[PDB]
Parts: sequence; structure tokens; C-alpha cells
Amino acid sequence: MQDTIFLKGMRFYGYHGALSAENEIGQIFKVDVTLKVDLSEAGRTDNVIDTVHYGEVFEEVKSIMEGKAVNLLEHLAERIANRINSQYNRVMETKVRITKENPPIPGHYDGVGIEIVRENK
Amino acid sequence: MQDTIFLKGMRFYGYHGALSAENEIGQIFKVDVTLKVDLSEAGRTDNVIDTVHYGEVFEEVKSIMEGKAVNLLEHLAERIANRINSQYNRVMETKVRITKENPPIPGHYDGVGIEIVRENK
Amino acid sequence: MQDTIFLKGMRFYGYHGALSAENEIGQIFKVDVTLKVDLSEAGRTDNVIDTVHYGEVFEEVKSIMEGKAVNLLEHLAERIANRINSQYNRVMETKVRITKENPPIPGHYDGVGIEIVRENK
Amino acid sequence: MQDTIFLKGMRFYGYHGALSAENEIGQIFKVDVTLKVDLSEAGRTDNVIDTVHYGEVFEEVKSIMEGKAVNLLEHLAERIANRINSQYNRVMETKVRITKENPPIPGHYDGVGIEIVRENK
Amino acid sequence: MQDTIFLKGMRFYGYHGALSAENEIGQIFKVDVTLKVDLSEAGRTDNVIDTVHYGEVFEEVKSIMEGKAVNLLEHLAERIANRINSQYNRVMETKVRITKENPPIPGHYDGVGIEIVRENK
Amino acid sequence: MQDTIFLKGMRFYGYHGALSAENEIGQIFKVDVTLKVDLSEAGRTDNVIDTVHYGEVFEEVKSIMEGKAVNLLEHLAERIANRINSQYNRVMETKVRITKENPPIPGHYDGVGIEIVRENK
Amino acid sequence: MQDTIFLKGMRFYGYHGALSAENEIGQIFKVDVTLKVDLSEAGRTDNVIDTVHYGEVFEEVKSIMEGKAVNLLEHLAERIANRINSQYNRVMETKVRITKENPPIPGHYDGVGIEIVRENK
Amino acid sequence: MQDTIFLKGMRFYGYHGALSAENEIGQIFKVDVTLKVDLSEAGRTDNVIDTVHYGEVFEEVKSIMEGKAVNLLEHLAERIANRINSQYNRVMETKVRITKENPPIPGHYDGVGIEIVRENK
Ligand SMILES: Nc1nc(=O)c2c([nH]1)NCC([C@H](O)[C@H](O)CO)=N2
Ligand SMILES: Nc1nc(=O)c2c([nH]1)NCC([C@H](O)[C@H](O)CO)=N2
Ligand SMILES: Nc1nc(=O)c2c([nH]1)NCC([C@H](O)[C@H](O)CO)=N2
Ligand SMILES: Nc1nc(=O)c2c([nH]1)NCC([C@H](O)[C@H](O)CO)=N2
Ligand SMILES: Nc1nc(=O)c2c([nH]1)NCC([C@H](O)[C@H](O)CO)=N2
Ligand SMILES: Nc1nc(=O)c2c([nH]1)NCC([C@H](O)[C@H](O)CO)=N2
Ligand SMILES: Nc1nc(=O)c2c([nH]1)NCC([C@H](O)[C@H](O)CO)=N2
Ligand SMILES: Nc1nc(=O)c2c([nH]1)NCC([C@H](O)[C@H](O)CO)=N2
Repeated sequence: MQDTIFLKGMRFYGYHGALSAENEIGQIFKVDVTLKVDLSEAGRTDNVIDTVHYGEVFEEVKSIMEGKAVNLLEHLAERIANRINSQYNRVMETKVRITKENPPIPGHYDGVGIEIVRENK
Repeated sequence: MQDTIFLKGMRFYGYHGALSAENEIGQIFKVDVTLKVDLSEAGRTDNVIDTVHYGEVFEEVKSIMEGKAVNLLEHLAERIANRINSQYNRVMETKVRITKENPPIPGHYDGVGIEIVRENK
Repeated sequence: MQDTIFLKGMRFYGYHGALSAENEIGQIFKVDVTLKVDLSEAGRTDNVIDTVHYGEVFEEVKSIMEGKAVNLLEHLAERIANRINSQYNRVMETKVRITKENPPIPGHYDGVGIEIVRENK
Repeated sequence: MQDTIFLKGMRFYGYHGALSAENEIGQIFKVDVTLKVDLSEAGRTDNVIDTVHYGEVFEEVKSIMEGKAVNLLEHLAERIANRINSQYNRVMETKVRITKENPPIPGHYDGVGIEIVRENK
Repeated sequence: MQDTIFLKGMRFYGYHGALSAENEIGQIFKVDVTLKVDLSEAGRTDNVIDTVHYGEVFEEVKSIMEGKAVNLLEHLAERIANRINSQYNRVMETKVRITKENPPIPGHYDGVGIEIVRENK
Repeated sequence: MQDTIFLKGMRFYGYHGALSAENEIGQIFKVDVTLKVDLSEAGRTDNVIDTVHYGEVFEEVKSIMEGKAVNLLEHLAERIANRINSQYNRVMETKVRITKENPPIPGHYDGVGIEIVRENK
Repeated sequence: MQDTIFLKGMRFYGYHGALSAENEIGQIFKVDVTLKVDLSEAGRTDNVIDTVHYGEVFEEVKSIMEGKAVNLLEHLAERIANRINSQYNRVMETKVRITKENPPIPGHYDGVGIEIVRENK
Repeated sequence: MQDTIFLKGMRFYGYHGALSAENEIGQIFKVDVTLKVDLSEAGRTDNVIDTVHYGEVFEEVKSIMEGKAVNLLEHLAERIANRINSQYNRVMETKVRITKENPPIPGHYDGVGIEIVRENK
């Protein structure tokens, strides 16, 4: 099953990071969420109730990205994956990519980050 | 067989969407279509008749993207995949990606969408 | 005097617009603000108190872009220009550009908008 | 008076061009329209009737860009400028930029074009 | 073995295409070539003689893209893949992607094309 | 008179430069040419003979950018401006911008260059 | 005299800024430098000695952008303008633009900055 | 296990290359590093000590990209992969992509390069 629902380049201003200075000033966090979902019924029916509403997913990611500051991106992606898998049974697996395009790293790069994939149990 | 014929970033202004306001105002829908097709005969012959004409594919996608407004992107991709698989036997499988770069979602993101893959029966 | 302080591509999700559907769904408004300010004293001193703090300017634009929905972009730029000119005497003139990259216009374009320039009296 | 109303990167598929092959196949024409208009009343009032409606302007450009094929870009910009100046008295002057990002020129470039500025008489 | 040598976004102005008007006027063809090559010896030695010289590959693609006009992109990719596989034994498999970002198709899209993968026999 | 004919982002691979290593290896030179030309007659007539043919201009720039290697960008822009002003009487003034996006300068920048403006005598 | 020598998008990682957290972590500073210089002799002669060497200019900007941390961007641009005007008599006037694409401002924008123009006395 | 830690578009100015002129002048090398690392413990704990610190990885890549000039990109990627695998046991496999967007190749392309994948033994 290769069907997917996606949310690309979501951007939030948060204060996560292991450095005290990071939490103080904050930065923009870029988030890409890809959900494995069989979309054939919805495609057949055209009923919004037969699929996962992207809007609601964005609200979950948002609440975690703009909520309490944590240290790791790993911790933020793990809470999002877990939160999405938990509320949606139709989501067979959730992929979360977080990117810090501007971390406190002296250098020239497009960004640094992590990506996790979590199957829904 | 990893050969493919593709159409990237096709953009149409349509009125699909589950919200009444969406159907009223409309928006730009971005479409990426990838077709699995063995292209060796055409490569050998160089005869357009031994492959699938991208132009005709664009006309099919267009007619569905710029036709009657539906609710789901899932419904639009399912009609395109089905329409392409139906008229072309050389297409072993069709992948359709639809993206709403500007849905009625209060936030900063690059876009939201769905992607389906349908083998030709 | 060609010195300037600038804020480019500020983006806010608002509900302005003359169409009822626009106010309901909303959209992203892009804002560019350029302030005419003699920056030589600050350049000499290096004291933040001798110039206009970009951060405070962004907060003013924000409060107007994310506040009460109005009809025109002209009305929004006029309130921003007026608000910035009012609180800052060092700003000799304010330029405000607002862009609706995705208005309810059936077509392919990068965006539509207005730009105003207002001298501080 | 430095106030302006703008429409950027409008794109149309037309068949203009002095070469027979051009008219046959066609291409994408990119259009940027900038109108000189005093926007202070509209900014004060917030009434759409006190300014020029971008939407209507796009419809005029469109009708000329997607209508009868002509030879020159100069001819197309002259008809647009003239058409906009004619219907709108509030437009003190009209600037039209047309770009052929892909003309029949053997080479590597971003595009070629012309730009005209026409005051409203 | 996941090692690869690549050449991205190569662009040539050619006259291929099944339409007489296309051959007359011509267009820009974008080419991406990815070669499967075990790069461990070269990585160990650092001797250019233990790998495939990207420059020579570009010259082969070029000679085919800027040579005799053909009808299909399939024919052009098949000659490139075949030409590269033929001269290089270290290339276990060749992937060729050709893109016509501006074909004679009335519409708005980023491009159309084909991609082939050919193992070296 | 604010009318102009333009050619943007023309790119050529040349060997100019004051460093021996530069002339040996070469690089990509980006060229932007803007010509001051009254385009009203052409706009009225639609006759290609009443304006300057962009294509011919590109051929002149090309012949100078891809010809004998010189030291300065200043020398290359001066020959182009002079060459265009010389063959076209309708060109009241010529602006030439040359950019070396990748010169032998150890650093991170988008490019370096020069721009000259030459009135036609 | 409209001739200019330019250096665009120079990027340096520095620790300037009025906030203690800024100086601690640092950020990327983008710099655009435009010099007014009559380039006709150099264009005529083609001798590097008749113009200002972009490379040397980049070294001056660099030494100031990557040196001692200051509070204002105004202070950094004033030292660069002054430093360039001081060593080059051929530079009639210097324009310096500094941009903080990622300042400690909670929001979505492309960047904030200042621009100064300083004539050489 | 599909979890990954990444560093994209790292850019360094180095002097590697098999051509004497290349080593003399130098160029910008773009580097993308993707590390296979199980990120579940870190996601659970949120302790930086349970994952690989991107910053330290960037310092290793940097020291190799900005150190002694070598001939091949293959040699540079092999030293980075080996260096990262060596210091981090949590990294199950390392992928290194190096790109020379501007090599001494007469032509128009986005870049050329190599990519290697090395499992940690
Ligand atoms: N892998 C990884 N994930 C993080 O979230 C992270 C990290 N590595 N290293 C340092 C860090 C810091 O607390 C701030 O970037 C320091 O300025 N955060
Ligand atoms: N997954 C998914 N597909 C849709 O087409 C869709 C959707 N989810 N959620 C809401 C929606 C709406 O009808 C409009 O976006 C509401 O403004 N359309
Ligand atoms: N010039 C101008 N400014 C606006 O703000 C504006 C406008 N023209 N025309 C229509 C409009 C509408 O209320 C919505 O775009 C309609 O969907 N808003
Ligand atoms: N300046 C200018 N404007 C044009 O519209 C134009 C032109 N110059 N030169 C040739 C041309 C042609 O008819 C087609 O580009 C030929 O393929 N059209
Ligand atoms: N699949 C595919 N490959 C081609 O090379 C091709 C094609 N389909 N369809 C039409 C065509 C034409 O000869 C020109 O695009 C017509 O203007 N060329
Ligand atoms: N202003 C200016 N124009 C040039 O063409 C130029 C220059 N300045 N400085 C050095 C240079 C060199 O010969 C090569 O860039 C050295 O690698 N060429
Ligand atoms: N106009 C202006 N220039 C600055 O350099 C500047 C500024 N305004 N405001 C605050 C600031 C700070 O020290 C840091 O951005 C605070 O995080 N620096
Ligand atoms: N595959 C491959 N890797 C390289 O590093 C390389 C290469 N091929 N070919 C030529 C080269 C050269 O030494 C310079 O590019 C020559 O200017 N370097």
C-alpha cells in the first residue's frame, strides 16, 4: 500500500533545544509529516469521513511544536508520531521530519535534523 | 522495470473541497503524474506510437481537475488514475499526487495533499 | 538620505478581503516594510537606542495583520504606515507593501497587491 | 505619488510571435502589471469602490494575452496598457512587462522581453 | 551497492520532437544522469583512474543531446544509456532522465519527461 | 522614456579573468542586457521591423562572451555595450551587467560583478 | 555615472547583536555591497589596475563581519562603508546592506536588516 | 529501522580536484550527510546523550572538507564516512554526498558529484 497523506514544510517558532540560549531566543522549526493511509474508500466515496483530515493533523503538530520547550527534535517528533498514531486508526504508519535550518552551528548549511518512522500499533 | 513517463507540477484552478467557501472561491491544485511504462521499444524505434503521449495524459488530468467540483483530493486522484489506466494498456501502474499549497488552514506550510498509486488491471 | 531599515516577506494568516468567503476561510498575507531612517548616529555609537528596533516594528505590523478583518489591503497598509510613523519620529517615511499571493482570482500569477509610501508628518 | 497596485508573474499560454512555428506551437507568456494609483482614499475608507479592483485588471490582461495571436510583445503590452488606462481614470499611469522565458532562441538565458510605461491621458 | 556518480540538470538546446514545428524552433532539454559504480577503490586510492570521470560522461551526453534531431526523448535516453554502458565497464547500471520543461503543450506545468534505467551487460 | 527591451540571465562558459588558472579552467558568466528603446511605433504597428530583435542582440552578446578570453568583466561589458549601440540606432542607451557567480574567491556569496550603462552617441 | 561593482549575498557567521543570547550562539549575516566606480578606463584598457578588485573588497567585509562582535548592524555597515571608502579613491560612494534572515524575532519573515549609502569624501 | 539524522547542503571552500588549476583556485563543495541511527531512546528520554549530536558531525565533515587537498570526491566522502562511523557506534550506516556545482566542465548543469553509503562495522 503506497497511498499517503502529507503536510510539507510546516513551520513553527519554538524554543526547544539543549542550549539555554536556544530556549531563550528560539527559532523556526520546519516539519514534514507523511501518513500511510489507504485512500481507496475515500477516493471511491468522496466522503471526508473516510479519510484523515489534514487540518486536524496540522493542529496536533502545531500544539506540540508551539507548546512546552524540550531539548531534542527526537522528543518532538516522537510526541507527534505518537499523537497522530493514537487518534487515527486509519494511519498505518507515521513519518515525522523536523529540520532546524538555523541551529547554533557556526557554518554554512541548508539545515540539520532528524526523521523518524513509527508504525501504528 | 523502473522506466517512467512523468508530468510534474501541473497546476489547475478548481473549486473542489469539502467547505462551501472553498467551492465558491476556488484555488490552485498542483498535480504530479508518474506512469510506469516500459519504454524500450520506443527507445529502439523512436516511433511515438510505441509509447504514451504525455500531451494526451495532460488533457485527461486537465478535464478532471477543471471539471465538476468534488469534495476530496482522493476522489480527484482516483478518477485520474482510473482514467489513465483505462485508456492506456502500456501503463502498468499510475501514481497521482495532488497538492493544495493554499488550503483554508490557518498556518505556515508549503502545502498539504495526498498521493495514490494504482496498478492497471 | 538613502538609509533604510527593512522587514521583508513578513507573512500572516488573516481574514481580510471584500468577499464573505475570504473572511470565512482566510489566507496568507505577505508584508514588506521599508523605513527611511538616518542610521549614522547608530552606526557611530552602536547603541540600539539611536535607531528603530526592527522587532518592535514587526509587533506593530503583526497586531494589525492578525487583528480585525477589513476589506482592503489599502486599509491595512494605511493603518501600518500610520502606526509606525506615529510611534517613531526617527522614521522620516514609511513604505508598506502587501501581497495576496493567493486571492480568489481564477488564474496563474505569483500574486497581487498594493504598495503605499507615507511620509511622517 | 508613489502608491501602486500590482499583478506579478501572470502567466498565459498564447500563440503570438513573428515566426510561423511560434504561432503554431505557442508558449507561456509572463506578465507583470503595475498601476499608478493614489490609494489614500481607499486606505481611509476601506471601500473597494475607491480603488481599482485587481481582479478586473487580470481579466483585461487575460483577454488580450489569450486572444488573437499577434507578432510583437510590444503590440500586446500596448493593447493592455491602453485597455487599462481606458477603463480606469484612477490609474494615472500603466507599466506593462511581458517576458518570453522560452523563445525560439538557441541558448541559455532566463528570458527575454520588453517593458513599457504609458501615462493615462 | 548504493554508490553513485551523478550529473544533474544538464541542459542542452536541441531540436528533437515528433512535431515539425518543434524540430524547426527547438527547445531546452534537461538531463539527469546517475551511474551505479562501486567507488570504494577510488575512495581508498584517490586515483582518478579508479573511477568514472564525470567530465567524459558529460561529453557523451552532450554529443547525443546536441547532435541529430530525433522524435522521442525515449530514443535520446536509450542512446545515452547505451553509450555510457558501452564505454564504461565500471558502470553497473545507467539511469537517464530527460525533461522537456517547455513542450508544445497548452498549459501550466513544471515539465514533462521520461526516465529509463539500463543495467550494463 | 521608460520603455526597455531586455535579456536576463544569459549564461555563457568562458575563460576570461586576470588569473592564469581562470583562463585555463574557465567558468560560467551570467549576463543581463537592458536596452532603452522607444517601443511605441512597434506597439502601434506590430511590425518586427520597428523594434530591436532580441535574438540578434543575444547573438552579439554571445559572440563576445564565448570569443577571445580577456582579463576584465569591464572589458567584456564595454565591448557588448559598444557593439549593441553601434549596430542599433533605435537603442538610446545600453546597460550591461556581468556576474561571476563562482570566481576564485574563498568564501560564501551569491556572486560578484560589474554593471555599466552606456548611452548611444 | 551609473557604473557599479558589486558583491551579492556574502554570508558570514558572526556573533553581533544587542542580546546576550545572540552573541553567545551567533547567526548568519548576509551582506550586499555595491560600489560606485567609473569603469570606462578599465573597460578600455582591460587592466585590472584600473578598477577595484572585488576580491580585496570581500576580504575587508569579511574581516569586519567575522571579527569583534558589536551590537548593531548599523555599526557593522558603517565600518565596512568607511573601510572601503578609505582604501579606494576610485569608489565614489559605497552602499552596504546587511540582513539578519534569522533574528530572535518570533515570527515568519524572510529577514530584517538595514541599508546605508556613504559617499567617499 | 528508517530513522535518520541529517545535515543538508553543507558548503565548504576547498582545493581538492585532480587538475592543478583546481587546487590553485579552489571551489565550493556541497555536502549532504545522512546517518542511520535508532532515535527511539532519545525520543523517549529527550536526553542529548542518547543520540548523535549534529554539531559534532559537522565539525568532522568540516575538518576533512577544509583540510588537505585531495584529488577525488570519492576520497573525501570515504574519509568522512569512515571518520563518522569510527567515532559513533550508534550510527549503523553513513551516507555521504558530495557535489561540485561548478567543476571545470564547459557546460550548463546544476552540478556533478558522487554519493557513497557505508555501513558501520
Ligand atoms: N541530534 C540532535 N538533536 C537535537 O535536538 C540537538 C542536538 N542533536 N545537539 C544540540 C542541541 C542543542 O541543545 C542546541 O542546538 C545548542 O545550541 N539539540
Ligand atoms: N484528507 C483530506 N482531503 C481533502 O480533500 C480535504 C480534507 N482532508 N479536509 C478538509 C477539506 C475541506 O472540505 C476544505 O479544505 C475546507 O476548507 N478537504
Ligand atoms: N485593489 C484591491 N484591494 C483589495 O483589497 C481587494 C480588491 N482590490 N478586490 C477584491 C477584494 C475582495 O474583497 C476579495 O478578493 C474577493 O474574493 N479585495
Ligand atoms: N523585440 C522583439 N519582440 C518580439 O515580439 C519578437 C522579436 N523581438 N523577435 C522575433 C519574434 C519572433 O517572431 C519569434 O520569436 C521567432 O521564433 N518576436
Ligand atoms: N512520451 C513522449 N515522448 C516524446 O518524445 C514526445 C511525446 N511523448 N509526444 C509528442 C512529441 C512531439 O513530437 C512534440 O512534443 C509535439 O509538439 N514528443
Ligand atoms: N573588478 C574586477 N573585475 C575583474 O574582471 C577581475 C577582478 N576585479 N579581480 C580579479 C580578476 C582575476 O583575474 C581572477 O578572478 C583571479 O582568479 N578579475
Ligand atoms: N535596527 C536594529 N538593528 C540591530 O542591530 C538590532 C536591533 N535593531 N534590535 C535588536 C538587536 C538585538 O540586540 C538582538 O536582535 C536581540 O535578540 N539588534
Ligand atoms: N568521478 C570523479 N571524481 C572526481 O573527483 C574528479 C573527476 N571524476 N574527474 C576530474 C577531476 C579533476 O581533477 C578536476 O575536475 C579537473 O578540472 N576530479
